[PDB]
Amino acid sequence: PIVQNLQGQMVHQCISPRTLNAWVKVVEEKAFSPEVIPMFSALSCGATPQDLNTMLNTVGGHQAAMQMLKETINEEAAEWDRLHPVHAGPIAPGQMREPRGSDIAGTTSTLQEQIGWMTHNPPIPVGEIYKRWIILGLNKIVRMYSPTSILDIRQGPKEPFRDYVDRFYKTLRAEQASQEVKNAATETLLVQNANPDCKTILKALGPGATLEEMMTACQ
Amino acid sequence: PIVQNLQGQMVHQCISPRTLNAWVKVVEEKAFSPEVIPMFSALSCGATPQDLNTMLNTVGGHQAAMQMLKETINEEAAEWDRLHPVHAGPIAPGQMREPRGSDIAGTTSTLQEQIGWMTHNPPIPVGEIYKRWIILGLNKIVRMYSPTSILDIRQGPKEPFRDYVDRFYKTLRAEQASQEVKNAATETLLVQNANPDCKTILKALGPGATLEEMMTACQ
Amino acid sequence: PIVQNLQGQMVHQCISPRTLNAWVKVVEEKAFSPEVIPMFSALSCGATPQDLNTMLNTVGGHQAAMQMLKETINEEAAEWDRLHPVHAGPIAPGQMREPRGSDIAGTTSTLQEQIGWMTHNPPIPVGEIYKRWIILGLNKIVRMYSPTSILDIRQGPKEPFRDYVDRFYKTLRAEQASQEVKNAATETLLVQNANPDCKTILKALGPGATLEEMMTACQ
Amino acid sequence: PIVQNLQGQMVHQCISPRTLNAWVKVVEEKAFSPEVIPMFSALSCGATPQDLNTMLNTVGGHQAAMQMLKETINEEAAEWDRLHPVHAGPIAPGQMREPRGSDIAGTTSTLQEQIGWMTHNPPIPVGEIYKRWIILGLNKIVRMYSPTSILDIRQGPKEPFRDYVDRFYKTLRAEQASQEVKNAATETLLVQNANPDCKTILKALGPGATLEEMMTACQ
Amino acid sequence: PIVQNLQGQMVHQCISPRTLNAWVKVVEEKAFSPEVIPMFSALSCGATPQDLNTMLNTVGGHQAAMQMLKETINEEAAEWDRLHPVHAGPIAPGQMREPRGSDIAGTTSTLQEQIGWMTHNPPIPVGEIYKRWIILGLNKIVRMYSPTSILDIRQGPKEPFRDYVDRFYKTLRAEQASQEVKNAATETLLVQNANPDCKTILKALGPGATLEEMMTACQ
Amino acid sequence: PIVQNLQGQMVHQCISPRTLNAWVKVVEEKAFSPEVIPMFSALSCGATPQDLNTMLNTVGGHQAAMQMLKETINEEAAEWDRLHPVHAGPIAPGQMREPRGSDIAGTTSTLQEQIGWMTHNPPIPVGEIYKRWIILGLNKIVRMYSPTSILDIRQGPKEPFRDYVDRFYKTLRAEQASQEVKNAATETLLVQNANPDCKTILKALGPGATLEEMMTACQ
Ligand SMILES: Nc1cccc2c1[nH]c(=O)n2Cc1ccccc1
Ligand SMILES: Nc1cccc2c1[nH]c(=O)n2Cc1ccccc1
Ligand SMILES: Nc1cccc2c1[nH]c(=O)n2Cc1ccccc1
Ligand SMILES: Nc1cccc2c1[nH]c(=O)n2Cc1ccccc1
Ligand SMILES: Nc1cccc2c1[nH]c(=O)n2Cc1ccccc1
Ligand SMILES: Nc1cccc2c1[nH]c(=O)n2Cc1ccccc1
Repeated sequence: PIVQNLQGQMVHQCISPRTLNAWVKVVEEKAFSPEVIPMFSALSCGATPQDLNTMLNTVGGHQAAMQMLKETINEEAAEWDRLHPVHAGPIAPGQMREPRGSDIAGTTSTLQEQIGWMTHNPPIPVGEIYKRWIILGLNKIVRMYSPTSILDIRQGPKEPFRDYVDRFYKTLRAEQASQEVKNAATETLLVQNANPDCKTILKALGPGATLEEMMTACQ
Repeated sequence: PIVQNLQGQMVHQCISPRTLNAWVKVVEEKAFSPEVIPMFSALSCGATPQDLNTMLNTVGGHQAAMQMLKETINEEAAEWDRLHPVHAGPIAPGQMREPRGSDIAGTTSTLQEQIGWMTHNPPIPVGEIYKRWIILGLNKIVRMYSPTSILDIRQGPKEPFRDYVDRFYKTLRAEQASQEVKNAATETLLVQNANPDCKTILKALGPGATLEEMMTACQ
Repeated sequence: PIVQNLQGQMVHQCISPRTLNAWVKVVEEKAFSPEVIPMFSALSCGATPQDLNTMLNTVGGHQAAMQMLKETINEEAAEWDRLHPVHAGPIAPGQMREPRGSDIAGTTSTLQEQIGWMTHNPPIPVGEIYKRWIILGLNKIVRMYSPTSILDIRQGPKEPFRDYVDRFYKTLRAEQASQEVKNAATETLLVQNANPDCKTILKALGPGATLEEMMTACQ
Repeated sequence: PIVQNLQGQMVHQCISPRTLNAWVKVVEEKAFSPEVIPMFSALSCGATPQDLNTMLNTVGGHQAAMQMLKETINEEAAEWDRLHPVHAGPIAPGQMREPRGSDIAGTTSTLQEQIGWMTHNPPIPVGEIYKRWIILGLNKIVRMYSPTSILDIRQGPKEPFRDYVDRFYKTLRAEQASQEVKNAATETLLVQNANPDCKTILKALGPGATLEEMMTACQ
Repeated sequence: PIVQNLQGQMVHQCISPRTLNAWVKVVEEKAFSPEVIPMFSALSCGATPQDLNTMLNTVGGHQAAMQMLKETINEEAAEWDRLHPVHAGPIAPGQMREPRGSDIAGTTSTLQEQIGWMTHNPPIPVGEIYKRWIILGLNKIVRMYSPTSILDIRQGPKEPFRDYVDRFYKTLRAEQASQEVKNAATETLLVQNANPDCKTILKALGPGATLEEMMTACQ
Repeated sequence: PIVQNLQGQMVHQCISPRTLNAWVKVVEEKAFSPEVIPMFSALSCGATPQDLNTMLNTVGGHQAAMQMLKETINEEAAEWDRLHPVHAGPIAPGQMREPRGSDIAGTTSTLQEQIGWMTHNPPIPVGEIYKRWIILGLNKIVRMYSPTSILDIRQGPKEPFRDYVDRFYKTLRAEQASQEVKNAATETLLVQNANPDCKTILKALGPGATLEEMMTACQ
């Protein structure tokens, strides 16, 4: 990554063994469960595009996903290139060239170029722009590998309300609803899919009810 | 987080793999047992709002809880906004804008804004204000998920006094009594819920007795 | 904690995940065995009162003990207040206020106040004064939870002498005899509680004998 | 490795126990699965040729592979020597000599020479040139130890499409196709080797289809 | 411990959790096997007397040993006091007082005093003088707890020579022979205690033989 | 070890718990398998002679080996003394004395002397000279404890060629052939010891063949 040192300046640091192993192990344990995304974002704090490729490339399984991710990355890089074309031919000697999509993606740029962009004044945050593309791709994968529709999350006749709400919001998170819809489906789909006993209790609460109130009610 | 470096100044540091993993593992092991709160507070030492969201978002289970927590956060942010309204429209070029509730919560503010608030003179401690809101929410969850009323913690006929007192103060901690009540329930509910043999001993001690004295007595 | 940095000055550092976990795990494994006290003292090297509360609060079990400890802390704080009363009302603007017992205990003082006391010239070592109170409490707990009287540690007819001496000094340590008595009980209670065969050997050694000599003798 | 310190300059640092153990354990667990290569590249971030030999030499098994790797290294060193011959005899006192192939490979050069090359202005990046040779060799080994031809990766009659695509791109990665071919084999060999039910679905999609679309289709 | 920092001076550092745990675990695993001594010496690199007591005090078992060790420490402290008496009464204000035996042992000296001695010019290396006393005690314990006399280490009729030599030098190490005797017992007791077949081979080698030669011979 | 700090100079650092434990565990797991040597060399990066003795002394088993190693060390020290005799009697006050063999071996030299040699201008690299002697000894041990002659490594009738080559080069490595012979035994002993089916294939390849080619051929 690029870090600030102890005596004030932005420099390249080797990606740590601890980071490398954390990422590989989180993928092995959690696959594309939605919580792996914030974990990825945090393990790649300060990452250069090289570091991002490193983390992605160290994953051994899930090669269908990694291939979908390449595709998403390619589409963002092409849109980057549409937006910010680079003048071709020879660069002014010893000057910074402008990044193309593939440069931001780390496939046509050196570490040194990526460092120069990232620490320039003003900076071109290539590590952050690439990370956004990756996360975009990753979220598509989370969604795709979500094993259950929220329409099938329904409270069992003797399933504790809490356990049902846990299933419901876990599913919703993977299906990747807006926080409008997570804020919203509470007074609607959550009640509808409650079991008959709990449902009567919830209806009787009246609308406006917080989730806490609903969860107390069906305790 | 924001840390002081080795050569004197406040700077942003990447959240560590060790921290990330510690938090995730404490939740996996202890769920909402009350001791997870001080652990959270300590693992988020120096956290920016981003770091706080990071820790929260890396949790995979307990999505009912995380949704209740969002709700509590929203209520605090709205109260923040009631107290400290921000003038709308365009900000003075290159100046610090004032944080809204959603800014403190990290959903409408960048890392750089959060850093600027936190290291400004005078500072706006957004990481600490958000952390307080989170802990407020978390304590509600602890309480909610407390599996037993203190009224049902009663000493078994051959349950050692110590084990009963352990159950009692563990329950009380989750139900989240004041330290008045933890100081207090000792000369009252603790004795009442003791078994007949120990209860006679405790009554006979007379009032004023410390817990130590009571625990020696019913040894 | 408060540490010296690499370039010479006393500053606050976040309590580490390693420290937090070490303490929690030592309690889980060893409960109130007497060796947990020096471990606590060492894990809380440089601790502020906040850090001390942190470590204590992260403990999930043993809530009878933690409540006894609160009581002991309260008694020391009240004695502190007897000794060092603070003038009430409003403090001189921008000056250091004097710590009360509850300030030293971290319940009525901020982190910033604790830092100011601890790094002032001359310093008020609040972290060390609180730690002493805690250890005082902890030693009472060790003693209380000691499962066996030294009067019941007696050498078995075919128990190796070493194993008996191990039991004896382990018990004595928990019962918390002075080092006079640990130096002393060797030529007396240790011999008395030896088995008949070893006892004859020890008597015949004559008095003055070191423990080494006794342990060689009954090999 | 060679790292930048905290106060601005390039210096030699000891290879860490964590790094040493990570590499050895990745080989033990993953052998020559293709993801071990980016792991190697990242664990050897900043490596001198000595460090590279260290990592390679700490591997206990796979000595056929390590011997093939020596051979590949020898061929690159000889090509280096063809390109960049060094004038023989005695070097100018106290000056930097020019690296030969065996110098870059760490067998005829000291640590101090390697440091001097690597930190000279302008630098001779011997650690990076050797690393490239090693990776060249390693990729040959990955390919060689690939247990299955992509021609034999065919979807089972009730094998989920995702699992088949995972097998397919895992195999392709080891066989080490170009990213043209990974981009390409999608609209061709991937469909051909799909099972009859999924194949009809895919054909009917029409060409142009992304992998995501295909994977949704055969869900 | 006392360490040099990164910017040149000797300062107190907290004993690390890693160190604390390493020591406790080495004792748990290896008890008083002779290799625990160099491990202790190395884990206590730079230790103050406080740190030394810390490590010793964190040990939970082996209290017979720890009591023998106290005794040995007391005897060295008394000899220290015989050699280097301290003038009694009041010390020159703000000056360094002279250490007594109990000061070096950490029982009557503060951390600050120990730091002042250790970093004074010229220094009084109290941490090293105490460590020597401890190791003296520890070696007595190793010897005492050695379970087998070297006179009973004899090669089994089908015990490989190597395994016998391993037993022999392991025993000798615990019994704590001089390196004269370890250099020496090779051409004598090692041969004598060899089995008949190997013994003939060794005799026939003639004297002067290295251990390597003997071990090859009886392969 | 001796390390460069962060602010430019060579200073003594405590050997780390991580290093100490890594070395002990590598010996426990791998004994004298040949890969333990480069691991030792790397874990002792920057070591003083004291550190080298530390690592060696922390090993609990293998005392026959450690005794052979002492002997080898003694022979190198005596050859050192033959080469570089030191003038006896009293040293010039406050000057650096010249190292003897036993000084380099750490048995008659203090830490401070070893530091002075190692950081002098010009330096006497005692840590590196001793390390070379140790490795010399260690390689003799590797060879000695090699359980199988390369003459007995022969391909089984249905043993995959790769597995046989793995056995062959593993054995050769322990027997410690030159890299001439490792480069060489490929077109000769490796083919001879192949099984009849593979042998015909290899002969038919013709000479000049790389190992890769041979391994492909007998796939
Ligand atoms: N494993 C993985 C997943 C996604 C992108 C990746 C990788 N490995 C890489 O090097 N990249 C960058 C890259 C992007 C677009 C097309 C080709 C390669
Ligand atoms: N997992 C979690 C729990 C609580 C708050 C959270 C999260 N994740 C976030 O990003 N936030 C902030 C946020 C607060 C309020 C409403 C929407 C989101
Ligand atoms: N777990 C624990 C044990 C002992 C003291 C503690 C704690 N947690 C705290 O915050 N404190 C300080 C405190 C002291 C006195 C009375 C109330 C609280
Ligand atoms: N284990 C391993 C694999 C590949 C190259 C290696 C090693 N160990 C080394 O020292 N080298 C360098 C070297 C290259 C070429 C020929 C001889 C040795
Ligand atoms: N566990 C242990 C073993 C040896 C010495 C120790 C300890 N704990 C201590 O505090 N000391 C110092 C001390 C030396 C002499 C007599 C009394 C105590
Ligand atoms: N365990 C070990 C193996 C080899 C040499 C060692 C040790 N321990 C030491 O202190 N040394 C140095 C030494 C060399 C020569 C003769 C006597 C001792």
